[PDB]
Amino acid sequence: LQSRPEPTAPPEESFRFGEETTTPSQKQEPIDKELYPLASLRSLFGSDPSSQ
Repeated sequence: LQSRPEPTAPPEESFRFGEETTTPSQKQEPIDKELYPLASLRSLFGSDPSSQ
């Protein structure tokens, strides 16, 4: 896709930063509440009528 790159060179070291935000909880999966509407956030993303 013809997008725009903000960072330069494999910048996946910042992604090893949010994993330290007490995301994973002991037992069970509590990452389907606060990281689900997200996934959903890539769903509703397909409803933006280009009307400028």
